[PDB]
Amino acid sequence: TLLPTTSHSQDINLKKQITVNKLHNLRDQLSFAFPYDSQAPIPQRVWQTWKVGADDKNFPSSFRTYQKTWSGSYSYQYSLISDDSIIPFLENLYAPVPIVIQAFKLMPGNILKADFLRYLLLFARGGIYSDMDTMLLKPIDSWPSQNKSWLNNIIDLNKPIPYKNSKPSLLSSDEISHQPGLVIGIEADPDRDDWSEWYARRIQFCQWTIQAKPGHPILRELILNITATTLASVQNPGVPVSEMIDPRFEEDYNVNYRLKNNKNVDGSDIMNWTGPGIFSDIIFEYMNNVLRYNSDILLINPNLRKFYKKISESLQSSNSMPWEFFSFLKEPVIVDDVMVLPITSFSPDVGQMGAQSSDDKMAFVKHM
Ligand SMILES: *[C@@H]1O[C@H](CO)[C@@H](O[C@@H]2O[C@H](CO)[C@@H](O[C@@H]3O[C@H](CO)[C@@H](O)[C@H](O[C@H]4O[C@H](CO)[C@@H](O)[C@H](O)[C@@H]4O[C@H]4O[C@H](CO)[C@@H](O)[C@H](O)[C@@H]4O)[C@@H]3O)[C@H](O)[C@H]2NC(C)=O)[C@H](O)[C@H]1NC(C)=O
Ligand SMILES: *[C@@H]1O[C@H](CO)[C@@H](O[C@@H]2O[C@H](CO)[C@@H](O[C@@H]3O[C@H](CO)[C@@H](O)[C@H](O[C@H]4O[C@H](CO)[C@@H](O)[C@H](O)[C@@H]4O)[C@@H]3O)[C@H](O)[C@H]2NC(C)=O)[C@H](O)[C@H]1NC(C)=O
Repeated sequence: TLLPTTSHSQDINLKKQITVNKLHNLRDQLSFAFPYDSQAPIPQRVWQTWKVGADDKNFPSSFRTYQKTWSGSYSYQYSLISDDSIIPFLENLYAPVPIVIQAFKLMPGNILKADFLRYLLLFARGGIYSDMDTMLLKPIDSWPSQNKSWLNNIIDLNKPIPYKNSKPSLLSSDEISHQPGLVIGIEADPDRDDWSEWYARRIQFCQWTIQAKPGHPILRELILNITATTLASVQNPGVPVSEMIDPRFEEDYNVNYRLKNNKNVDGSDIMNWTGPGIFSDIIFEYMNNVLRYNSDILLINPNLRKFYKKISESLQSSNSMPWEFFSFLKEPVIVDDVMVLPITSFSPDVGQMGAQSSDDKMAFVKHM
């Protein structure tokens, strides 16, 4: 295999399908084995994982209440993958792309794996992944990613926002009636007062709850980046990693620039490896990449606001997605096929950055 980077793909159209007549690059291999279907709906399926099943005697008692909100009947299929099942399930799932599972198995320690697992599960099967310390507040068929009524309200009240490379005859709001392919919630507002490293990025999305269609290119790019970083950062890669990476950008693979074993991996390593900072980097890289190469990218922001002129200028003059587009979000926004939810949606009751209570109509999941 060759292991491309995600941070120097400005020369590649990330939405573009690569076809073959009658392979080697891990980006193309993931696309081939897990194709993206923007026309199909999000699967009505919930994924959770823990060391043990829910009826296990060691299942933590403080989680048993939370897990019932997800596992019910929901007019939605629920799957809890116990630790004994994770490896054979990923082996069955990523059989077409075995280097992905090799890397997962080589990850030192339990937190890197549990972080990485959510992206693997969603990319291969879609649905919702939510951590065990989360509570579902409103049924998922009532979410704005799912409820045809809500999606129609977004379509009927908001016109596409143009950008430098856009062609208006291609931009229509009703494309989103096929549902977003990725649904994420703000964790930290980019305009907040706190600039400690409590959160790892300026624009930060909750990693504890994510919804997606299988094959979404952002999940592809996350898996690429984490796969290549793992192999170049562990003591037993099983492959001659130095011969398989981009020769122009060697410092972008080994995690210490940002070998690791079970004893030397710290919290800021996890942060730079599988955590919410790499998630947000990949997401913004993707947003800016698709505007560069496509004339039909749908941009909907019902909150347009104080940053309007800068937003308009970033889009229409610089062809770039400004961080201000995601500031003071009170209603969902659309970037291509990514729906970004307000802080209240997956982070209610934090009494900060405008988060409302889990009683708000925008509150969908409470993080415990
Ligand atoms: C997709 O979205 C659409 C649009 O939002 C959804 O359709 C609407 O669904 C709402 C549900 O919130 C519905 O409003 C209810 O209609 C009921 C039947 O007509 C009413 O009986 C009900 O009244 C109660 O709730 C109100 C809250 O606004 C209270 O003000 C009112 O006093 C009533 O409260 C009593 O009952 C509740 C429990 O029901 C209790 O907590 C109270 O204490 C009190 O006893 C609502 O008004 C709309 O009618 C729907 N709109 C349309 C056009 O159909 C749709 O359901 C979503 N789809 C999915 C799958 O979720
Ligand atoms: C996997 O994803 C990670 C996360 O995105 C990715 O690491 C990132 O790589 C890029 C590109 O190498 C880094 O981007 C910046 O590039 C400029 C240009 O030289 C630097 O100046 C930046 O750092 C300094 O300057 C900034 C001010 O201008 C400061 O904010 C900064 O702290 C430095 O002083 C920076 O290098 C980006 O920093 C990293 N991100 C992280 C978290 O390290 C990685 O390349 C991907 N790997 C693969 C294999 O795809």
